[PDB]
Amino acid sequence: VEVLEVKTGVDSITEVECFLTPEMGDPDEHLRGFSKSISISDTFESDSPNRDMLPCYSVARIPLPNLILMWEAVTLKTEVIGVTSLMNVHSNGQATHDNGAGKPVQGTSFHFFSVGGEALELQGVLFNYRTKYPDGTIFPKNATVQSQVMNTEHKAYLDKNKAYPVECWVPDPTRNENTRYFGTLTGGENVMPVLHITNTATTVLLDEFGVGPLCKGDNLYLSAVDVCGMFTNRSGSQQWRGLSRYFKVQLRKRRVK
Amino acid sequence: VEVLEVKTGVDSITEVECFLTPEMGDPDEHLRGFSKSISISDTFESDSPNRDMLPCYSVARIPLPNLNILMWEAVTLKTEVIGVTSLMNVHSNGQATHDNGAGKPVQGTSFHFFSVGGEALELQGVLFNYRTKYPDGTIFPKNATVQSQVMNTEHKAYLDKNKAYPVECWVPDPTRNENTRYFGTLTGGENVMPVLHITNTATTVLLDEFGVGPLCKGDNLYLSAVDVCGMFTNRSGSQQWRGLSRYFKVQLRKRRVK
Amino acid sequence: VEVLEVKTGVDSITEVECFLTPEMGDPDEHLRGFSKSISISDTFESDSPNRDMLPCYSVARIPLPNLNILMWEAVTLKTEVIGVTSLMNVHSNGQATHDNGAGKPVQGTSFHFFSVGGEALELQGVLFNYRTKYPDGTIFPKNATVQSQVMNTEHKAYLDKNKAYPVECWVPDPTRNENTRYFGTLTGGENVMPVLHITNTATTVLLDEFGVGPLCKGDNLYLSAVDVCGMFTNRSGSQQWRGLSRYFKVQLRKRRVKN
Amino acid sequence: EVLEVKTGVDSITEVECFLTPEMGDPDEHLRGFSKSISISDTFESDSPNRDMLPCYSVARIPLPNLILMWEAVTLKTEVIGVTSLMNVHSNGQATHDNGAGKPVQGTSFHFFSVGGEALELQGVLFNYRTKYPDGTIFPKNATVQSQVMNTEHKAYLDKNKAYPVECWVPDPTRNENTRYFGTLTGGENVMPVLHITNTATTVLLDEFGVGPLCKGDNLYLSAVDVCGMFTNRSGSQQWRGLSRYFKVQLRKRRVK
Amino acid sequence: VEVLEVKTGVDSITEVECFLTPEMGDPDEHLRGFSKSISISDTFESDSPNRDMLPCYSVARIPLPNLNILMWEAVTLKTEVIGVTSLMNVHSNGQATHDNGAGKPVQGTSFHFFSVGGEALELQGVLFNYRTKYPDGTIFPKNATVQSQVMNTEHKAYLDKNKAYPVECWVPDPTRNENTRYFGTLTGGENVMPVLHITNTATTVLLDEFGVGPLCKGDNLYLSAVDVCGMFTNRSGSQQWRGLSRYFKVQLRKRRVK
Repeated sequence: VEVLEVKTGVDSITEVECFLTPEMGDPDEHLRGFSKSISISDTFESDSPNRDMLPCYSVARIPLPNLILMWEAVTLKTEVIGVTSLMNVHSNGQATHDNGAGKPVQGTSFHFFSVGGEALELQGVLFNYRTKYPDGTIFPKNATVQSQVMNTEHKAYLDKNKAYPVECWVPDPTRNENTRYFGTLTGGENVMPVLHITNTATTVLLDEFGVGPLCKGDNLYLSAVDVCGMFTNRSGSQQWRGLSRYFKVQLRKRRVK
Repeated sequence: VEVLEVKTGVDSITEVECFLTPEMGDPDEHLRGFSKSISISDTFESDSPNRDMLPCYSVARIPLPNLNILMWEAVTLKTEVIGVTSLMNVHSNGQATHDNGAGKPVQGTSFHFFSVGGEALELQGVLFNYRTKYPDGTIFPKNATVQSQVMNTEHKAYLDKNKAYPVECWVPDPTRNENTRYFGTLTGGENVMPVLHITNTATTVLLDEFGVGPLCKGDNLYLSAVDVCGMFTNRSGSQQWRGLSRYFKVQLRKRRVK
Repeated sequence: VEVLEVKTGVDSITEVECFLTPEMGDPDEHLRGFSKSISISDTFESDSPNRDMLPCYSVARIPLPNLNILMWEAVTLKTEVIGVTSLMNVHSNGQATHDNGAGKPVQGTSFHFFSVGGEALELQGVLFNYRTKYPDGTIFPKNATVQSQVMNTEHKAYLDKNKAYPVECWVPDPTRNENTRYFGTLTGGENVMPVLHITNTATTVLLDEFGVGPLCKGDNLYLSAVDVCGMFTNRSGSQQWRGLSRYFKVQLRKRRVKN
Repeated sequence: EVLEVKTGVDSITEVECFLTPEMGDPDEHLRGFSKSISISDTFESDSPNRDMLPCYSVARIPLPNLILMWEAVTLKTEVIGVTSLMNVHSNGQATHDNGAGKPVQGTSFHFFSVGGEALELQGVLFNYRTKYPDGTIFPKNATVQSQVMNTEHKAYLDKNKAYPVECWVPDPTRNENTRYFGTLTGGENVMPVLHITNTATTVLLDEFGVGPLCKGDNLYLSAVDVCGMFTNRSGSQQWRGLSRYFKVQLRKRRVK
Repeated sequence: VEVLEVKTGVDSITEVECFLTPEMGDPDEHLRGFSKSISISDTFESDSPNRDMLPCYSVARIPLPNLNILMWEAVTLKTEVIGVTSLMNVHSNGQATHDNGAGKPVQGTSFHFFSVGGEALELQGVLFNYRTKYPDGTIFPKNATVQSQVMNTEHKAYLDKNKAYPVECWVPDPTRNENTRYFGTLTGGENVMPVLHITNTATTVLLDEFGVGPLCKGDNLYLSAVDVCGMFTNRSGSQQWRGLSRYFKVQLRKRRVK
């Protein structure tokens, strides 16, 4: 595809606005947004997490006005939704010390988002190649010990919700030319969430040549992970807590050959 | 709808200067700026916080000089937290850091937030625990379901009353608020250390990318804030939220609209 | 006051250079730059700190060359905390980090603050606990009510005397101070770690958005500071505030004004 | 003498690859991990096993055969598999009773370099009496001065799984034809902060607009990404490393 | 000194490149780069540190090609700490973090400092404790009084000797050093985690706001550094300072002066 001129006029722009809910495991009917309590295996060889203990990537495919012209994603506004809910320290939490308030959600986090004109492309990497991933997840197949550092057989598309576990997959930096992605892993038991919200911040999606993601088939792909940390209940057991993510994307019509 | 030119001349500008006090719960007549001590439910199902244990959003609606079409447009903001040094009182019924130590300072989870708009801040409800029973005298997300733990679009509100909207169940609705500029930071964790900056040399510009600030409908300016600074730990170890007031200085100019 | 042109030439400019020593409480003749050990009250109603336990704002009023209308305009500031490496003394009566370890260094809650103005820094009172009884020899919010814990507009003052205005009672009043530029950071918590930078290559510009700095009424420059670096913990576990001096260098120029 | 840049569609090329970490690989299942760390009784008796010592990674990448030289102009790079560190259910020591496993945390070193020849190294030893093991390349004739600076300890990063991270740093007195960047974050309580994006580029050009020039049409990439330590249920700790992605843009440059 | 034009031509520039080794106390023949283990006095009065427990400032006087009038002018600096990876040795008689764990790395209070000037760094004495009794072989503030704990202007000195001036009682004098550029950071706390960046792509410009860098008196360039990285804790729990060398590359040009 050669990239030619942007179309102008009143009908040459459009806006997509939506939210992506987190997929943390949802271990029962009251615990949407949470994972199952985490259990620890006795040995590397016996690691076999249940499905409801594994946070997964979220993805949405948004149809665009039907249009060679293609919609070009130019700017993004994005925000984690419900940051203040993490101030509930009065609900079945373990106390920080005798007579203290409950521990807030804290510890290891992953905040990630992407915007593309096609599915986010994934590369599989495993903490422990002998981990037995559960049915209903899509995970790196034919794992070897090299899968612990880099096995290039582990290629996938983020093309399904509640399916691709966060811990097995990262964006593939060798692909994804038609996607812009951003993530931060902050690891450690003592990690303290720092969540900013504002309606004044914009990310520009144009590459160095001034071209944004081009939406194949008139579809925009949004992807997210917002694992905010772990919630600790009274017994000390811990579970992941996630939050929804807002996306506002501006697009314009671009001609290509 | 259609924004035209800015008016010039000495009479074309005005300023609003004020402070918003915090509403942390005020459990008795000596404890303004504090919540009630925090307790913990045995289960999610039994979570029923007291009114005086829940910090709320602060709001002020400020009448501007009558114009009539012209509208006041908010252009700049200076803001700061008032009384940061009071958190150096570590000798007033605090729990000692260790044997013979000084009192622990206010610390832990904090939320700092302010907004400026030409109409009420628009809110979206999100709950940590949908079975939380919110108390009488608060305005909270109604008909809560388990989906309210992540996103339930039913939960819409306006920040149009003080001591009413609990912080923990409401956030600025990013799908609305076209005519408002908002800024917030949640810093979460038991070991969070307050970092509070003060200066009179910093200004935030409120213009959007087309150079247009909030436009004040009916000649009203809306200021909103939350400054939960952390928790104060008393000698027994029980903890209560501590908040501080926020100063606002807004410059506005007349703008013609159709 | 209408502000007009800047004067130029050899002696259109002058420089002020000095240090402000900290006023931490100075509980005996060997403890300059420290407070008294902190003790904790049993209740809010019984909080009555002794004077030597309360750090105070430092201030100097520096007379400038008589001009008369012209006024001296404060244009740039260089500033630096003096003696930062003194805090590496971990061998002097401190409490060991663990068995056989070095002494704990000064750490924990800090307030670093400085201001330059053409008149006294203007203060607003805010109290952690309105029932606190402040001691004789200090200037503190009077007629305190429960509203003083958040905002009571009665508590207005000028930083016009040393060893007098306790840091915990007073902040710069953001509703005033048009003729002062102030800057401050409170970093609170037991686990706060001091981060102190020094360099002679950094300059802060004092001009406002119109290109006008502080204008020195009666030819006086007002410098104010607090540098509570944290707390020193001695062998017994008791803790006391430790502060350091602050260097100021201000360039000023002559400015013509009307009225 | 460096002269003009060549233009035309044949004048640019691109190198893209991953460097795997070399953490020690103590058994056939533990690629990316070191052996459990044990501690010597004295400085004099410090003698770590090979599989306990992370090493620098390096790849020499051949370029299209070309006086013209390939000039390295820009770099995109990130750590690959950052999310794998969210596995807190695999034989980890629990944070507290009934809690999740501790994540990888503690001392980290993240390092990358791009050059037109092998990275040049200077040796510095924590403890000069450390006996380094067979199969590593380490500062020879160590003296007590080697603990601060002994200029005899010079080497080229010209072999994988060989140069231990703790012995060697880039020689700042050399490396005129390499650009290097590294951060050591030290302490038991260090928490990994790992950013990924395909939108960030590092420019490799010096202050005269000249990037690394590839001698013999070879590009040298080097890395260390020791992310911290994993603690298993017994409390013993091993280094965990991750791979690093490199994409380098290059252009043809004439030289005399 | 009125400063005139810069010379040009091939011969008008020169470069100084070297390493300054740290002076941490070197308590025995095997422990170069370390201090003696730290012990604590029972009173301020009895504070008597041994010489080998006291890190000192490092300095090098580098003679430059003889010029005469012309002076060498220091224009740019590359600098970095050498050996940052040695701090990953957590297997050498360190105290375990916990049962069966690795040894604690170097951590805690640090001071990183460097300066370039055309004459000795000028120093001001400040004392944590004015009654500290500094040892023979060190150069320390004389006639200390209680005012020395905050500012006593009698305590002036030149950094004109190696392993002599202890770090803890001297800082750069901000009322002087017109002809030097200095940069330092103290990061204090038992829980300080060292963050050490290395790169050969960073340059510090030494020119002042008038475009004039340090002018080298008698054709001598003065380099100074302190890099106390933290403390090493051995198995017994005793702790000692650990330092590293610093690289300096300075570009200088000939400048005419009257």
